[PDB]
Amino acid sequence: LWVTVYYGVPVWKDAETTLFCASDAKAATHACVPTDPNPQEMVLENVTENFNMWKNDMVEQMHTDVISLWDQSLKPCVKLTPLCVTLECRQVNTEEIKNCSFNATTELRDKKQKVYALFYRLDIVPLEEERKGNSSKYRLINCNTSACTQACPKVTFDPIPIHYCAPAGYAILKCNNKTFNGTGPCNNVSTVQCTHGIKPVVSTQLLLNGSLAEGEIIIRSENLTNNVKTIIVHLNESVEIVCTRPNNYTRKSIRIGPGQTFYATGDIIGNIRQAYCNISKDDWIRTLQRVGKKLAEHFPRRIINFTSPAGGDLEITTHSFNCRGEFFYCNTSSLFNSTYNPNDSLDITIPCRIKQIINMWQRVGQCMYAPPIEGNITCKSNITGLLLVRDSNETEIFRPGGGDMRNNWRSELYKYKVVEIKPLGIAPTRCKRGFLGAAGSTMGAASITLTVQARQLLSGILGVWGIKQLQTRVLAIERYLKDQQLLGIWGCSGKLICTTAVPWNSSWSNKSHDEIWGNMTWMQWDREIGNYTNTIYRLLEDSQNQQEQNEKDLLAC
Amino acid sequence: LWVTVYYGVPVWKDAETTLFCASDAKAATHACVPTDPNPQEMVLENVTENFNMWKNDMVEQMHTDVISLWDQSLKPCVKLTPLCVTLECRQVNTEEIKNCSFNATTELRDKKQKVYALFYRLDIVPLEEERKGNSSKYRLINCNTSACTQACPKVTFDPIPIHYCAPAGYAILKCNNKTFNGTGPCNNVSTVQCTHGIKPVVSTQLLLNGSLAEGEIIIRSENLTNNVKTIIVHLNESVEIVCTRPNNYTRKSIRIGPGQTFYATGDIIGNIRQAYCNISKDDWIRTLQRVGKKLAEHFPRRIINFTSPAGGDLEITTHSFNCRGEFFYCNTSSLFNSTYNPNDSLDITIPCRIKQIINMWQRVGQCMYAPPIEGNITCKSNITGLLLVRDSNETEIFRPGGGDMRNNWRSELYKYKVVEIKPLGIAPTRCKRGFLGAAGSTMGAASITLTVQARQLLSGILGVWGIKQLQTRVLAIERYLKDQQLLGIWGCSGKLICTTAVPWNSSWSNKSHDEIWGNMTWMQWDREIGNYTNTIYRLLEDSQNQQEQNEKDLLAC
Ligand SMILES: *[C@@H]1O[C@H](CO)[C@@H](O[C@@H]2O[C@H](CO)[C@@H](O[C@@H]3O[C@H](CO[C@H]4O[C@H](CO)[C@@H](O)[C@H](O)[C@@H]4O)[C@@H](O)[C@H](O[C@H]4O[C@H](CO)[C@@H](O)[C@H](O)[C@@H]4O)[C@@H]3O)[C@H](O)[C@H]2NC(C)=O)[C@H](O)[C@H]1NC(C)=O
Ligand SMILES: *[C@@H]1O[C@H](CO)[C@@H](O[C@@H]2O[C@H](CO)[C@@H](O[C@@H]3O[C@H](CO[C@H]4O[C@H](CO)[C@@H](O)[C@H](O)[C@@H]4O)[C@@H](O)[C@H](O[C@H]4O[C@H](CO)[C@@H](O)[C@H](O)[C@@H]4O)[C@@H]3O)[C@H](O)[C@H]2NC(C)=O)[C@H](O)[C@H]1NC(C)=O
Ligand SMILES: *[C@@H]1O[C@H](CO)[C@@H](O[C@@H]2O[C@H](CO)[C@@H](O[C@@H]3O[C@H](CO)[C@@H](O)[C@H](O)[C@@H]3O)[C@H](O)[C@H]2NC(C)=O)[C@H](O)[C@H]1NC(C)=O
Ligand SMILES: *[C@@H]1O[C@H](CO)[C@@H](O[C@@H]2O[C@H](CO)[C@@H](O[C@@H]3O[C@H](CO)[C@@H](O)[C@H](O)[C@@H]3O)[C@H](O)[C@H]2NC(C)=O)[C@H](O)[C@H]1NC(C)=O
Ligand SMILES: *[C@@H]1O[C@H](CO)[C@@H](O[C@@H]2O[C@H](CO)[C@@H](O)[C@H](O)[C@H]2NC(C)=O)[C@H](O)[C@H]1NC(C)=O
Ligand SMILES: *[C@@H]1O[C@H](CO)[C@@H](O[C@@H]2O[C@H](CO)[C@@H](O)[C@H](O)[C@H]2NC(C)=O)[C@H](O)[C@H]1NC(C)=O
Ligand SMILES: *[C@@H]1O[C@H](CO)[C@@H](O[C@@H]2O[C@H](CO)[C@@H](O)[C@H](O)[C@H]2NC(C)=O)[C@H](O)[C@H]1NC(C)=O
Ligand SMILES: *[C@@H]1O[C@H](CO)[C@@H](O[C@@H]2O[C@H](CO)[C@@H](O)[C@H](O)[C@H]2NC(C)=O)[C@H](O)[C@H]1NC(C)=O
Ligand SMILES: *[C@@H]1O[C@H](CO)[C@@H](O[C@@H]2O[C@H](CO)[C@@H](O)[C@H](O)[C@H]2NC(C)=O)[C@H](O)[C@H]1NC(C)=O
Ligand SMILES: *[C@@H]1O[C@H](CO)[C@@H](O[C@@H]2O[C@H](CO)[C@@H](O)[C@H](O)[C@H]2NC(C)=O)[C@H](O)[C@H]1NC(C)=O
Ligand SMILES: *[C@@H]1O[C@H](CO)[C@@H](O[C@@H]2O[C@H](CO)[C@@H](O)[C@H](O)[C@H]2NC(C)=O)[C@H](O)[C@H]1NC(C)=O
Ligand SMILES: *[C@@H]1O[C@H](CO)[C@@H](O[C@@H]2O[C@H](CO)[C@@H](O)[C@H](O)[C@H]2NC(C)=O)[C@H](O)[C@H]1NC(C)=O
Ligand SMILES: *[C@@H]1O[C@H](CO)[C@@H](O[C@@H]2O[C@H](CO)[C@@H](O)[C@H](O)[C@H]2NC(C)=O)[C@H](O)[C@H]1NC(C)=O
Ligand SMILES: *[C@@H]1O[C@H](CO)[C@@H](O[C@@H]2O[C@H](CO)[C@@H](O)[C@H](O)[C@H]2NC(C)=O)[C@H](O)[C@H]1NC(C)=O
Ligand SMILES: *[C@@H]1O[C@H](CO)[C@@H](O[C@@H]2O[C@H](CO)[C@@H](O)[C@H](O)[C@H]2NC(C)=O)[C@H](O)[C@H]1NC(C)=O
Ligand SMILES: *[C@@H]1O[C@H](CO)[C@@H](O)[C@H](O)[C@H]1NC(C)=O
Ligand SMILES: *[C@@H]1O[C@H](CO)[C@@H](O)[C@H](O)[C@H]1NC(C)=O
Ligand SMILES: *[C@@H]1O[C@H](CO)[C@@H](O)[C@H](O)[C@H]1NC(C)=O
Ligand SMILES: *[C@@H]1O[C@H](CO)[C@@H](O)[C@H](O)[C@H]1NC(C)=O
Ligand SMILES: *[C@@H]1O[C@H](CO)[C@@H](O)[C@H](O)[C@H]1NC(C)=O
Ligand SMILES: *[C@@H]1O[C@H](CO)[C@@H](O)[C@H](O)[C@H]1NC(C)=O
Ligand SMILES: *[C@@H]1O[C@H](CO)[C@@H](O)[C@H](O)[C@H]1NC(C)=O
Ligand SMILES: *[C@@H]1O[C@H](CO)[C@@H](O)[C@H](O)[C@H]1NC(C)=O
Ligand SMILES: *[C@@H]1O[C@H](CO)[C@@H](O)[C@H](O)[C@H]1NC(C)=O
Repeated sequence: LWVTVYYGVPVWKDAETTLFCASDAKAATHACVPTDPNPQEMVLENVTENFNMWKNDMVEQMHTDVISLWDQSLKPCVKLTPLCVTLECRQVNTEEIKNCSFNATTELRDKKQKVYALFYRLDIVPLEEERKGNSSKYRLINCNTSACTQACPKVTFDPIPIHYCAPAGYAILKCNNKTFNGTGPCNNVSTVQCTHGIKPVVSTQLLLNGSLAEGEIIIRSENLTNNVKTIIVHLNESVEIVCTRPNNYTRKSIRIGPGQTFYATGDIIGNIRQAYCNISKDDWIRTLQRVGKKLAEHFPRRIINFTSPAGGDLEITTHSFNCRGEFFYCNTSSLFNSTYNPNDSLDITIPCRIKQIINMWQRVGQCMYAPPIEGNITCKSNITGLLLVRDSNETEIFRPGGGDMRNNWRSELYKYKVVEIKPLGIAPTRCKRGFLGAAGSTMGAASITLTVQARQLLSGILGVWGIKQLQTRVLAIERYLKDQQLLGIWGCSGKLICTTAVPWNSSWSNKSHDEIWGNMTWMQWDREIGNYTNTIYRLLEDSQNQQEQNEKDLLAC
Repeated sequence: LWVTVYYGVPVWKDAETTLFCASDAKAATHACVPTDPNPQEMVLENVTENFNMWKNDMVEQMHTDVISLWDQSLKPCVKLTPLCVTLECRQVNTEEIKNCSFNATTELRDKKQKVYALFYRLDIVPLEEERKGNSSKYRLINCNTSACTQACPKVTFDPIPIHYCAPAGYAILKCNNKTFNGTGPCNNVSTVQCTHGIKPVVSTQLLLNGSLAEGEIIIRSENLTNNVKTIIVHLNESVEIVCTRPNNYTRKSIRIGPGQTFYATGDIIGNIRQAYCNISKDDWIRTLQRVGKKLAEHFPRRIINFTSPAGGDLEITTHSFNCRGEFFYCNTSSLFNSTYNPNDSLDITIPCRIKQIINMWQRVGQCMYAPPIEGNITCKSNITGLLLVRDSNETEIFRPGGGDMRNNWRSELYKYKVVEIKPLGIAPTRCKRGFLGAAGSTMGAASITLTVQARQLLSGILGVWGIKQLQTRVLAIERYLKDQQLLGIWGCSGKLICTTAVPWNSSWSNKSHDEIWGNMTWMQWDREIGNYTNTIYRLLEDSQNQQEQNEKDLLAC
């Protein structure tokens, strides 16, 4: 037999690459392309692939892009250096809100003004002074760390969905195997150009506004026997939650410099009220009993205890939640107060704390200040999942947890993998001299299909964001040219099928013509002879396509 | 008949693209290429094209580039934050100049010094104090808005001409139709690689140092019956204007911080004099009577009144003018003080105001401070055009106007349009299987010419400015490769003329062989069969160049 060169071979390799950031065509948006994701999903019949949501670079890539766009939005905003002064505070007489006085900087640098603003106790750090009941002195939290930046008017906290799209030459494989646990084989896969839109919703403990499971509740973890891993629970039903801050604050504007202002909380309209969340009781209870049972399947002969918060540090103990730019730290200890034993009105009130100083993304010194928001601050959302951490007592104790934002994205991106298409390949023949739809079928069947299908590959012919696009285009060109070049030197113009003068080595494969062509798919073949790739290429370029020209044409002198 | 593929077809599409910024080869200059514009203008005989100066992206592109380079020049300069202090001012006893005292910051931050500087009243804002005749207190204008930046020594105010040059694959079409009014057809066009140099001269009301009209005075507007549009008047003769500031100021240098100084006005040498402009009276009068008549042609049976300034706000009421970095706001109400009635020494003195705080480009907060300039501040220039705004009384009342800098560039760029060359095309033949100079002629004539001319297309084979160049090169490569690729798959190597096996459809065109080849130009043809482009390409790539290989070569097994 003889080596035949094929172009358009439906095989791929796992590969990492920068994906395009696509936005909403109807539209932190200037960086992304507002196009149609065109989710022309194709199912690959009879194809099984290995997915691993814990090693998915799309998650890491998203983490970086979410942070980067978020940071750009604060770039032109005011650094509140003038507020890192002694604050004289008194109790508001209109127990978490204090009335503080400052000597602020005026438009003129040689003048100061005495101004006041209201603050939440959580954002204020006492100096070496005690509560006297009338007055005491304070520092703003983080004045010993960073010049915290005020969010600008029109900074958007709208979790506008992001779509990731493959560069030409790459494809995104989606796992449709309902109940797939995030690792191992998926026996139902399909390919897309783009992912569904993912809303970069930021939270801890309770995952909000995501995609619900198609089947039953699925519990996923990198390692279920590792008590240091986060367990992601995907609900198949949403639970209604609505949060509100019913205390009518007024926004004041204080000049703190030559062309800049600070937005201060003040003039509380009459009543003092605690912020809270409204959670349906029957749905919460049903949800945990159902989660309990699924956990029991993973942890049999154990009592399940969804009974404890983290321990007391607000940053990790409460539910980090955003509402229209407002920041809530809600106490969920009343939700996670139950057990499960497999063989044994009507709402829930969650009190919430409000804080204006935000250590976003767990970074230190990258501080944002949230200005007060006037009006009806109420947000209604869907709990779609849980982040649980498993803790001797023949009991599996669980606590809600989080803070690693990657888990909020693994929870959506677990369905996707990125691979690189590798159109060249070889196989023996007896003759001497929608792209991946032909996958899961034998090489023979594909070779017929590819006489047409191979041409679908021809469809592939802001600061750092400008660079990401340039690298993407340059790489696409580079790979294209390398393949064109190899085909050129091998004498394979008319590349879909190219017979050559290189003989087949039984040492590469000793399978018969029909054993190979009718009992293997192209990927199986690629693996079986994969380490002879360089050998074959040398035989084709250094010998046969040189000898076949020199011994025929130079003789024509 | 049969479809024949042609390469080098002289057709084009209107297209937007980033143009190269070219500079003066003899030379805000580091960003542009100091090359030879090589204005090898070619006239296209018998070609009519549609131009629209009001929709010209070159104007918008220039606006951005002028601003961007101007801003880079101030990037390393000192922000005068130390001067936003209370100013104690007294009348200068050497009525617009005040003597002001400051407590300036010394090299050491713990010391202040009492210093003084002179200021123009226009740059000073009173505090809550009255004139007493001896002293009062002030703020510098814009200390409530922005930390105005001092122009550095060696910031250049030299309106160095810019040339725009087309990327390979693009051409710039120039309209040579004298009296063309900016819209509609131009019956005399030519192509260039580069535009003439355009000096980015900034002014309002009177356009200075531009290109004079070849013929008579031309009046252009997006809409002459719209009283909200600016009317651009292009003179065919220049009017001499010279402006001067004869008051001998001395430059003082005040340290205002650790490594930075402020340049202060002071020590007036003896005399106080008002700045002014010198305008020839006979030329001004002749110019307006001539403009009046041309306006009467557009607005017949009306009295024309060139009689009024904007109304009193210095920023829009006066003539914004620059002289060696100095900023003048001259009162032109004495120029625009006349009428016209179609059937009915020796100079003009224009008093001028001088201002050091500049809100360049109508932006707010992007403030520049102009340091005092010592010596003979006199500039002689050419008025080359007017920006007029038309205001019931059977009179057309005109006022000088401006502030939208784009109009200062539309006035030069009205002659140019950018188009993209599209070298591939098809036409029927009877056979089955300087680039645009051949334009305006029939396809037949061009097809002979193109056997040579098509090869001229082969000649096409700093921060953001680095990106503009990279995008330009990458795109040129991308387009090149796409065309090479299509020709490859269609079997059209030797691309200038390529017969194919695809039959001609009478449904695309039912014109005869000679009706098509001898009575149409290539652009006319491209329009007539333009929507069949994808149809033809599919027939060529999916069918004929696949079938023609498989049915001939695979049989050779
Ligand atoms: C899970 O998903 C839900 C649903 O999207 C989120 O809840 C929504 O959150 C958005 C904010 O991100 C809320 O939008 C705000 O609504 C205010 C009320 O709108 C009134 O007027 C509209 C007019 O058509 C009516 O339809 C509506 O019923 C009300 O009558 C607006 O005033 C807000 O405007 C602000 O932003 C715009 C943006 O351009 C500015 O121009 C405005 O000046 C102003 O700043 C804003 O539109 C939305 O109402 C919420 N819906 C619900 C049901 O709560 C959840 O928050 C999300 N979960 C999480 C955790 O985010
Ligand atoms: C319309 O077009 C006219 C013509 O170009 C412009 O008027 C000219 O504007 C430029 C400034 O942009 C003026 O240039 C300045 O001239 C000063 C006088 O030069 C003397 O020495 C030269 C030596 O050969 C003699 O030729 C000349 O007659 C004088 O004897 C210079 O001192 C200035 O130098 C400054 O810039 C250089 C740049 O490197 C620095 O090195 C110097 O230290 C210094 O900073 C400068 O050269 C020019 O004189 C003007 N000509 C006239 C006739 O006015 C108009 O301004 C323009 N219209 C508008 C609106 O801009
Ligand atoms: C989400 O996942 C949960 C968990 O699998 C699904 O719960 C299942 O709900 C059905 C009823 O709709 C339960 O069937 C009935 O349960 C009662 C309980 O006493 C029993 O008496 C009946 O004979 C019958 O079994 C089913 O058991 C229950 N599964 C579990 C494990 O509890 C839920 O339906 C899913 N929701 C969606 C939208 O798919
Ligand atoms: C710039 O455009 C103006 C406007 O078209 C041109 O003005 C024209 O100038 C010529 C003289 O050079 C005028 O011709 C003579 O005018 C006198 C006026 O009383 C008349 O008596 C003569 O019989 C003769 O017509 C011509 O009329 C005038 N046009 C208009 C509309 O007034 C000017 O010449 C142009 N300049 C250049 C450099 O081309
Ligand atoms: C926060 O404190 C300020 C002052 O520390 C309170 O404002 C004053 O209220 C008194 C009441 O008669 C007025 O007479 C003063 O003119 C107010 N202004 C100032 C600057 O003293 C303010 O009401 C307190 N805020 C709340 C919400 O209680
Ligand atoms: C996800 O499901 C896979 C498949 O059942 C689990 O992996 C198997 O774990 C058993 C445990 O002894 C092994 O014997 C199998 O060989 C494993 N198969 C594969 C393909 O890995 C995997 O552990 C599950 N993951 C989670 C988080 O539950
Ligand atoms: C394998 O995955 C494919 C894709 O999700 C499933 O196909 C869907 O089946 C539902 C059933 O009614 C259809 O409504 C969808 O339109 C189908 N999607 C597509 C893209 O065709 C398929 O059923 C899955 N097979 C199994 C066994 O789960
Ligand atoms: C989950 O991880 C834990 C450790 O992080 C694995 O259990 C331990 O693995 C080490 C590896 O050498 C052994 O020495 C320990 O004895 C193991 N612990 C126990 C209790 O046996 C655990 O096997 C991992 N689980 C899965 C499903 O991979
Ligand atoms: C959810 O919100 C509703 C109102 O929006 C709260 O309803 C109030 O509950 C108190 C409790 O005694 C009643 O006295 C009020 O009359 C109720 N309001 C109305 C309009 O009837 C409800 O309590 C909230 N739930 C939670 C969990 O806090
Ligand atoms: C601007 O004011 C300064 C002072 O306010 C004047 O300078 C002073 O002139 C008197 C005249 O005898 C001197 O004795 C002082 O030594 C000068 N310097 C200072 C710092 O007081 C200055 O002349 C005024 N400028 C103009 C142009 O009149
Ligand atoms: C620069 O600082 C000096 C500080 O001594 C200012 O002068 C004092 O201003 C206060 C204002 O009430 C007066 O009571 C003092 O009598 C002044 N002292 C002297 C010696 O004059 C001075 O005015 C500041 N400069 C400016 C321009 O404000
Ligand atoms: C520029 O000249 C063109 C050509 O004469 C003017 O456009 C014509 O306006 C008349 C007005 O009724 C129309 O009937 C013609 O059909 C128009 N022709 C074209 C080609 O547009 C155009 O209005 C003039 N523009 C200005 C600013 O005067
Ligand atoms: C059409 O435009 C061309 C280009 O401007 C004109 O050609 C110019 O004619 C003058 C007349 O003496 C020559 O001096 C120039 O050298 C010619 N330029 C070029 C590039 O050849 C042509 O005359 C115009 N035709 C009309 C009717 O206006
Ligand atoms: C210039 O623009 C004006 C409006 O900006 C045009 O005149 C008006 O066009 C609207 C369009 O529906 C009509 O409803 C008005 O009745 C028109 N006004 C008058 C007085 O008729 C005007 O036609 C435009 N001129 C040109 C030359 O395009
Ligand atoms: C243009 O500049 C010249 C000088 O450069 C000015 O001429 C002076 O005009 C006044 C007016 O009475 C005469 O007294 C002077 O004698 C003139 N100077 C000379 C040297 O003779 C002329 O006025 C300026 N024109 C304008 C419009 O201001
Ligand atoms: C459930 O079965 C397990 C089996 O080991 C047993 O230990 C546990 O006590 C049982 N629970 C009940 C409620 O019977
Ligand atoms: C705050 O009080 C004002 C008083 O008139 C009222 O109009 C406004 O609706 C209140 N806002 C909220 C959020 O209750
Ligand atoms: C806020 O919106 C909810 C939505 O129904 C409404 O019931 C509540 O009264 C609103 N509060 C204010 C202050 O308008
Ligand atoms: C197969 O590989 C062996 C390795 O030494 C080589 O000697 C032999 O000639 C090869 N045969 C073919 C068909 O290339
Ligand atoms: C390529 O090398 C790997 C190394 O483990 C081996 O497992 C695989 O079978 C080799 N393939 C071929 C074609 O020799
Ligand atoms: C010029 O002709 C117009 C025509 O309507 C007329 O109204 C106007 O009064 C005339 N002007 C003179 C000076 O005769
Ligand atoms: C300013 O006065 C000095 C005094 O000698 C003189 O030399 C200089 O030329 C004058 N400058 C101007 C612009 O008049
Ligand atoms: C012309 O187009 C029609 C459209 O249906 C098609 O049926 C016919 O075969 C075409 N003819 C040629 C020459 O391609
Ligand atoms: C292409 O579509 C446009 C749509 O208006 C039509 O006017 C034009 O004639 C069409 N050209 C062809 C070749 O059908």
